[PDB]
Amino acid sequence: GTHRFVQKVEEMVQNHMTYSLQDVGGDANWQLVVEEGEMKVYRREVEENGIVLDPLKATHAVKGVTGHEVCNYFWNVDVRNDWETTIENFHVVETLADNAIIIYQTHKRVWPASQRDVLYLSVIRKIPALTENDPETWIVCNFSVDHDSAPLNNRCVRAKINVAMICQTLVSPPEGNQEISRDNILCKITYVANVNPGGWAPASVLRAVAKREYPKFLKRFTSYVQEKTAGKPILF
Ligand SMILES: CCCCCCCCCCCCCCCC(=O)N[C@@H](CO)C[C@@H](O)c1ccccc1
Repeated sequence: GTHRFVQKVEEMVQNHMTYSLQDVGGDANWQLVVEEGEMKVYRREVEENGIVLDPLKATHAVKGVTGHEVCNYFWNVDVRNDWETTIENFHVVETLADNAIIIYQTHKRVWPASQRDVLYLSVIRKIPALTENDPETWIVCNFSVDHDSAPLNNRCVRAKINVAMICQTLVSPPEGNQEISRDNILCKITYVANVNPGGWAPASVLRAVAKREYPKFLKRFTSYVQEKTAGKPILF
C-alpha cells in the first residue's frame, strides 16, 4: 500500500522467496542439529568479530493446518502470549497497514547476561501461486527497523533480527463423496532466523540456547495452531 516500508518489505519477501526456500539437506555448509518428528533444525556456523551470527533454518510438516492459518497465528499479536515463552513484555509501536506493524519487545534472559530487546517490522503476505497446481505461499517477515518512539533501552542490549516463517498448504482430497477435512491437508513450513545478539557471549552458550529454544518454540507454536483450529472450517 502506501507506507514508507513497502520497498523494504518487498526486498525482504523477495530475498526470502529466492534464498530461504532453497534446500539445505545436502548442503555441506549447514549442519542438522535437531531432529524431532517432521521437524528438522539446521545451522550454519558464522561469526563476525567474535560474535555468533549462526544462520538457522528449520523445516517442518504439520498435519491439519493450512499455511494461511499458521502465519495468521504467527503474526497476530493478540495470541502471542499463548505460545511465546521468551518474551518479557512487548507493545505495538506503530500500525503501517492491516498486514504490517512495528513491534518493540524485551526478552527474558535466556543466558545470564543483559536482557535483549528488539525493534522489528512484522509483515504478513500471500505470494500467489503461478499455477493452480502449486501451493500459494504465506509468509511472515520479522526484521529490525528504527523508530523515533523506541530508542535504545539503558538496561537492555539491542538485538537485530531477520526472521521469516514461510508456509505452504499441500491438499489431498479424498476419492469419494466425502468433504475435504483437516485429515486431508498438510502445512509445509520453512522458518529462518538470522539474529545478531548485539554483543558478545561465549559461543558454546549461545549455540546451546539456539538448539534448545528454537525447537521448543516450533513444537509448542505449531501444536498450538493445531489445537486452536481443530474442528474449525479450513482457511486456505
Ligand atoms: C533476538 C534476541 C536474542 C536473544 C533472545 C533469544 C535468543 C535465542 C532464543 C530464540 C527464541 C526462539 C523463539 C522465537 C520465536 C519468534 O520468532 N518470535 C517472534 C515474536 O515474538 C519474534 C521473532 O521473529 C524472533 C526470532 C528470533 C529471536 C527473537 C525474536
